[PDB]
Amino acid sequence: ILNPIIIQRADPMIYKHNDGYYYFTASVPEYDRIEVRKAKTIEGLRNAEPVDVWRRHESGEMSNLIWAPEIHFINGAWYIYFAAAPDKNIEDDTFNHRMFVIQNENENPFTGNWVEKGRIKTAWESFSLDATIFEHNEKLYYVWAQQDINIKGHSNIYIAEMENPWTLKTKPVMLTKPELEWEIKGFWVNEGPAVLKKNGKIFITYSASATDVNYCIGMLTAEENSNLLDKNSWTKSQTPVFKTSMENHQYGPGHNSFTVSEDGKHDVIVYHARNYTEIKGDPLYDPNRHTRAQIINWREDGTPDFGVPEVDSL
Ligand SMILES: [Mg+2]
Ligand SMILES: [Mg+2]
Ligand SMILES: [Mg+2]
Ligand code: NA
Repeated sequence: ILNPIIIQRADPMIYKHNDGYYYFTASVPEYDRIEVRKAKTIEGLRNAEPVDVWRRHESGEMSNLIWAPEIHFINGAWYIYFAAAPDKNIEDDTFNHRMFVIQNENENPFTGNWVEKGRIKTAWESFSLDATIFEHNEKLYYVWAQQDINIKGHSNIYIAEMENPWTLKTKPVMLTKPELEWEIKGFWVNEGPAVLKKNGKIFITYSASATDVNYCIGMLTAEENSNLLDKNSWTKSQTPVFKTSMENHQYGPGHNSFTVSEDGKHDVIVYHARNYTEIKGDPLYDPNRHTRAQIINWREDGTPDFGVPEVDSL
């Protein structure tokens, strides 16, 4: 794969649909809308024309800092899960994002049939973002980042089971909080969860530390038939599974997703990183996190080896 695939797109999410095609969304640098594009191949996404399917509200809950959309197809309909804030105030050390979802029941997600389901409520109200979804044994799970005032830092990773694609039916179960030295650089953060199933296991990668050079990816692992809503089922990687490569000039890799290659043979990690280190301004407004993709290697023991972020090809 020739990297980067797409410049100036953060929190990249590629979904390979059953029409053959890959659909991509991401955080745009203006944080003001949800862009989607389609192509037959991963590298085809570079040149695919993006379409804004949804734009921030003028005021109120979905009006600011539109972050990290993911496009999913569940039970015959499209869902895009995203976060948004009512303003840019900082309260309890963080922005005040909540989580939303828009649904499109039409086969073609570019049609103008996106319905706001509203706010996906959890057991308490605080900074919440970066939701993703997975299915196991006909149950649907929601995995997301949220702050708890009684747990140190900006956000922890939670899982819950869902009643439907916009509604939880359990309390949040905390799986990781920021605490290891590589999770607490800049800010104490666990965010950007992504789920990969392979080898009788479920892997939840997540990103940690601030969104500069220190950003990196950790991982939780569970046996697929364990009790997924018990923290003790999940083993937390002691060191990052993916991090800055000083040698390759790729800095702060993170907020990954997972897809598969065109022939279906390989798993692919899709992530953002910068190719310079001295940002010299507020990182939130530096637009140069670029979207990148690499093949995942599998070890003898069934665990994934993500390697290192590869050098730019262009
Ligand atoms: Mg599917
Ligand atoms: Mg506080
Ligand atoms: Mg995500
Ligand atoms: Na906050």
